[PDB]
Amino acid sequence: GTSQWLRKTVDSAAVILFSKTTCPYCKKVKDVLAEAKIKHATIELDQLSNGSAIQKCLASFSKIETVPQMFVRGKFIGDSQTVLKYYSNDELAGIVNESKYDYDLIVIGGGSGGLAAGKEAAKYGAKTAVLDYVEPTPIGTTWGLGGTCVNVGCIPKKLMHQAGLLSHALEDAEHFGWSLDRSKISHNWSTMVEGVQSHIGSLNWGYKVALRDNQVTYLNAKGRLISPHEVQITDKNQKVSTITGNKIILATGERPKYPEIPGAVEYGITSDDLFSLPYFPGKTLVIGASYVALECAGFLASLGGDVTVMVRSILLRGFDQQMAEKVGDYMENHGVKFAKLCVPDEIKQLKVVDTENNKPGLLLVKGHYTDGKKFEEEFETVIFAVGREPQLSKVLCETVGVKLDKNGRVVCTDDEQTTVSNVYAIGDINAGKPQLTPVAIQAGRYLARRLFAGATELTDYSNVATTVFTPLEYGACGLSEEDAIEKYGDKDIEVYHSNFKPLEWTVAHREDNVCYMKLVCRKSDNMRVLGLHVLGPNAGEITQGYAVAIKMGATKADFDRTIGIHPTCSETFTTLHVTKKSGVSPIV
Amino acid sequence: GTSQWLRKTVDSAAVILFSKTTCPYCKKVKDVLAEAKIKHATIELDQLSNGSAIQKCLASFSKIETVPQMFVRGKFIGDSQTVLKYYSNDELAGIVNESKYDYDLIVIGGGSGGLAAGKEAAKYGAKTAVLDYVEPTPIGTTWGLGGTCVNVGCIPKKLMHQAGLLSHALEDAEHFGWSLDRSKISHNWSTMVEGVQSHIGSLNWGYKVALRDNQVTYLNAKGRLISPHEVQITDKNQKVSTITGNKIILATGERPKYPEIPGAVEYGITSDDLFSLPYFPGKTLVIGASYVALECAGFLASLGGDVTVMVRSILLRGFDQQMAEKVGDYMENHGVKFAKLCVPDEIKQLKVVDTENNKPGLLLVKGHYTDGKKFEEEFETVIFAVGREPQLSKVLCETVGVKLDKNGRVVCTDDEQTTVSNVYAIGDINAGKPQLTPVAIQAGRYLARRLFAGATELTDYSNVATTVFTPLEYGACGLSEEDAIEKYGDKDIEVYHSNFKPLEWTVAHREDNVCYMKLVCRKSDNMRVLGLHVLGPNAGEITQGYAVAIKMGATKADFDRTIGIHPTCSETFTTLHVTKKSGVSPIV
Ligand SMILES: Cc1cc2nc3c(=O)[nH]c(=O)nc-3n(C[C@H](O)[C@H](O)[C@H](O)COP(=O)(O)OP(=O)(O)OC[C@H]3O[C@@H](n4cnc5c(N)ncnc54)[C@H](O)[C@@H]3O)c2cc1C
Ligand SMILES: Cc1cc2nc3c(=O)[nH]c(=O)nc-3n(C[C@H](O)[C@H](O)[C@H](O)COP(=O)(O)OP(=O)(O)OC[C@H]3O[C@@H](n4cnc5c(N)ncnc54)[C@H](O)[C@@H]3O)c2cc1C
Ligand SMILES: COC(=O)[C@@H]1C[C@H](O)CN1C(=O)c1ccco1
Ligand SMILES: COC(=O)[C@@H]1C[C@H](O)CN1C(=O)c1ccco1
Ligand SMILES: COC(=O)[C@@H]1C[C@H](O)CN1C(=O)c1ccco1
Ligand SMILES: COC(=O)[C@@H]1C[C@H](O)CN1C(=O)c1ccco1
Repeated sequence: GTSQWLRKTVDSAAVILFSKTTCPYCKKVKDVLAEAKIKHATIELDQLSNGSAIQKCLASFSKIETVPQMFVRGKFIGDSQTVLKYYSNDELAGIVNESKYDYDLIVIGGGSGGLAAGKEAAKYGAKTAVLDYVEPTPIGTTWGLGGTCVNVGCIPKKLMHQAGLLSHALEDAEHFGWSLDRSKISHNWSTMVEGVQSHIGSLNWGYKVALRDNQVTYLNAKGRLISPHEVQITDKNQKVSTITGNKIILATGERPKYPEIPGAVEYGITSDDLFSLPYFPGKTLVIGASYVALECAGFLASLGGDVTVMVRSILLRGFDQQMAEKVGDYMENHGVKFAKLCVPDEIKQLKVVDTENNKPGLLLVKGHYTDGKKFEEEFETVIFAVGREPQLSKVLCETVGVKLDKNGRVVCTDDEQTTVSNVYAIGDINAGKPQLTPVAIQAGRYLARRLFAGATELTDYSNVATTVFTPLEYGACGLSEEDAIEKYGDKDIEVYHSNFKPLEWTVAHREDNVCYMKLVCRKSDNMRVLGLHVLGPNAGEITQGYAVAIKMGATKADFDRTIGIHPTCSETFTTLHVTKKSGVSPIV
Repeated sequence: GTSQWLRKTVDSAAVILFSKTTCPYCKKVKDVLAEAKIKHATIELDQLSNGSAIQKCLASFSKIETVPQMFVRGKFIGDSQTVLKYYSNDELAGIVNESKYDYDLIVIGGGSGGLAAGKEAAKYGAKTAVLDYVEPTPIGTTWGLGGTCVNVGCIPKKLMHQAGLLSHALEDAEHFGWSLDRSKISHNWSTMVEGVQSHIGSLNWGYKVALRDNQVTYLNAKGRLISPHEVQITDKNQKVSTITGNKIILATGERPKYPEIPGAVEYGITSDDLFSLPYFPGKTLVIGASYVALECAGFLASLGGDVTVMVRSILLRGFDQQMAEKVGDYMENHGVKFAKLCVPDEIKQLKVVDTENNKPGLLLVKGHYTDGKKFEEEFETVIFAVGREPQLSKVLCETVGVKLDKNGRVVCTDDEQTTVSNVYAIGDINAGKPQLTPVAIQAGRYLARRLFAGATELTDYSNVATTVFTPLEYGACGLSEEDAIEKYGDKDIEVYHSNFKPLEWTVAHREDNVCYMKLVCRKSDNMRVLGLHVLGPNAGEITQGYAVAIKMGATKADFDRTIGIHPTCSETFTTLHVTKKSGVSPIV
């Protein structure tokens, strides 16, 4: 296995030095490389229990067994005397830039995964290009470098969530002694958007600076893989050319779907458009029931909007459904209207958007309930959140040989390799993986280290924690209660649960028994915690630390022996005792 | 060991039933006991791997080996036929109330620990009395049932902390688009206090109801242990009497100290007085540098006060000192003044408190710096936070034989037993233990279960997490960096660290590099996490979940393989990489 690792490491590393921390000759080569601004990976054999065997195996490539040994793109370059010879004769720079391809790495897609992968690879001396292009929305919206999260996802949506949370802070401040009168305060949508977009602009610029400072080539051009090593690019002037690369990472993400009904594309919008919208949406219908749909409906209501959500079947399909219903009940008691068991049939235009007075238009929405009854109502804005999909037929010629699944996503091995050996895929287009920004970043960083620095660590996709930033937030890690019961049987599942009330809500006169948490446990495995669920303020901060314990195999007993921090919401996890089987009430 | 456990369980349980879940005779005895309102512990032998051996050992007390077997205060009462005989002849109630003492348990002290212990014991049939008396402060302040945390500690202090946090929420709301003008809003101290005190009143009442519903005798009287089983009580009319109890739990807590200088007791106040103060303190000097001192100074500043803290040597002695300095720097940049290396010599009265106009008085404070230079300044309120101490000479006759340490706290074994075999001590008076409310509650609950239900689990006092609720909060679990280095040597310690900026602070234009976190790790033990530290918003919610992982022995690798939740502050722990040895900057 050592010999098989060494061959794979030597073949794919761009520039790599085998060394020992105690060798003055290695130190001498390091200095020359640093002085010449030659970036490289380094493996210190004296810090690996496998080092003696590795030192012996190197002779299979170089015919020597000593350190240092420097390699460039699979070719042994020399020991100390030889590297310094190339330096002194001004031959070293041409040797380390010698390649069959233009780039060691081409990343198609400049988002969460692709930027992480490209920056990490360049750190070990891989000559890297990152391609990013943003196809405009139907109404023309576009944005800068960074991907979906930075521009039209996690970042603007949580900032708008905070704007909505501040409405309750203003209400609570009177009870805590502050002299303001909440009923005389209003919200200005365009002032919010200007502040959100200025932060996003600082992120766009930060990414371009980071790529420049890592010597990464940034091309604002649409990429198409036409053979295993050839990428056809089209720039902003429609000029077409081809570049070559040794390794390819596909990281192109997804975009919103529209339903196939009249008026949807013409007159509706999606989350792509919402976060830079120049006018307040007004009376708004959200079609869909995903976390995107409920998060946007939630902050629109808190900012004073008249908001309706149209639900085809259930809320948050794929999440614990007891928690999903508690999430929606809270929203429905705090202003959000729901049209349940309902789908749309067409959108008709009554008024065109007023681009000069900065005002929305007006629409008539016609639909029907599952029993056949009719839906008909007017709205100023209609937002579709009915899922997201990739469009890899635009990215990937089918003759290259990259296998896709029934949904159009890329079938990968557990090290992100596609069915073409030099081509990898990360992020939302990787079939079967959780579609989250921290997953894409970890996958891209770890992959770059395996390709160019001889690392072995894989990304672990199991028990990845999540948080839904609805007006009352919902954090989770592990299995839903119904999934656990399906897998192991009701008799082997124990559920501990409790309501709770944040101390902050007492003087503010908020609700007694709305926040809720539970632990879903396996009796026959020492009461292993299979899933953790919490509905309450700051739910993502609450949940995150427990993700480490669950990764380590925490049991109910581990939660019991750990002491709480008081006063907090999170401490309620350390003293749970009421079981669902007992029938005892969970109320405070 | 089984035989030794069984004897200890039988001797101390008040009412206990040995049973099996599948026995209809046991079910029949259970029903009779439930119908007669006889509370008891129950041990189901079929759910213990030790059950066959226990069944054999019971015959050493009862001369029978079958189930059910019912015991009262160490005496075997009968099997099925015999218990039903006593029931039918109306003899059972007198048998189960037969005792050498008035009470199975007397708890001296009605606070966090004592209330928890008393309620848990009563659940297993122990006849329990809880004694609570609140000696008034020098100026006359007193309060109701619940102890220091409920009335003059964690609960009011965090509610006042929230009042102060809402001042920055009001400032931030303008940047997020809300139409308020922060500079025209003021705070009303007395309106805040009225709301805080109404919540506290609901807790006082909740505890009296809970004791009544658990059949616990509540005596509002001062207790004194005069022999191992005799408690002398003095009531509100100065009437003196004696009650007896089998087991005794001491849970009397501590009170604030005053420095031995002229004017301190006469003219200053402490945290005991602050949380119900009828007037705003005005220009305020806080003498001390504990977490109590900095927490009170912090919210007083955020509520508009002119506040000075006088520091004898260092801030937060006993906590990580890099974190302590970051905590104080933030307070000093946000309005709190510090007089460093300074102690007071006297307090002189210039104006008496105006009880009718609802106004503070005025004082002249004279002190000196450690180099000899003089301090002299006028303040309206002077608050001493220079530590807390017990006064067990008032609680405990020295002839009883309970050993105290040099600081006046009770020397206990690892099951909370004192040097007198039937007397135990929990909470802040237990020598050497962390002085926190969740520790006192766990100790009291677990102890009651060992005494009266045959449990074996001990309280684990190691690696208990904490949070200091200063204006920017500080959470910690495990060793400080300097303690880790002292124990293991600098060469064996690695520290990963990073600054961070909450997403909420970006649009609000708050500081870039003030929030900070670090992990203190042991190289020679697989990079075990010895301590975790975080300075930022919601630090107690952040820290709590990680306490479970640290209890389980988490390593740096466990933090690395766990994926973050985005966008959160807590996720920064999952991607730490900059080491202190590297010298690389931790800034964003
Ligand atoms: C509204 C919303 C809210 C979300 N909130 C969260 C949240 O709170 N937390 C969380 O963890 N995740 C959240 N997500 C998910 C997160 O945004 C994604 O998981 C993440 O952005 C996926 O990263 P990626 O690298 O796979 O792709 P992306 O970030 O989508 O980047 C792909 C990039 O490649 C570009 N591209 C596409 N085709 C080509 C081509 N042919 N040539 C060149 N460039 C191309 C795209 O235009 C895009 O810029 C949210 C998503 C949405 C829609
Ligand atoms: C300002 C402040 C803030 C704090 N904040 C926190 C925080 O955020 N988190 C945290 O975990 N901890 C906090 N603490 C600590 C916490 O309050 C204590 O650890 C906890 O209250 C100790 O519980 P106890 O049962 O040991 O005693 P106590 O809660 O002090 O209860 C003892 C009771 O017994 C009574 N008593 C005394 N003598 C007698 C007698 N002879 N007869 C009858 N009754 C008697 C006392 O009057 C009192 O009512 C704080 C403390 C202070 C002072
Ligand atoms: C997951 O949610 C549900 O399952 C509930 C019951 C129903 O079947 C679907 N549903 C809702 O539409 C809803 C709206 C507000 C609260 O719940
Ligand atoms: C547990 O975290 C996940 O992301 C899970 C993992 C699994 O693959 C299905 N899944 C999701 O559908 C999801 C949640 C939010 C966006 O997608
Ligand atoms: C623990 O704190 C310290 O150690 C610093 C340095 C000094 O020795 C003590 N000290 C402070 O008084 C202080 C005030 C505001 C920030 O720090
Ligand atoms: C780690 O948590 C603790 O409480 C530690 C444990 C240790 O006994 C010393 N100690 C304290 O002095 C302390 C902190 C807050 C109040 O007291």
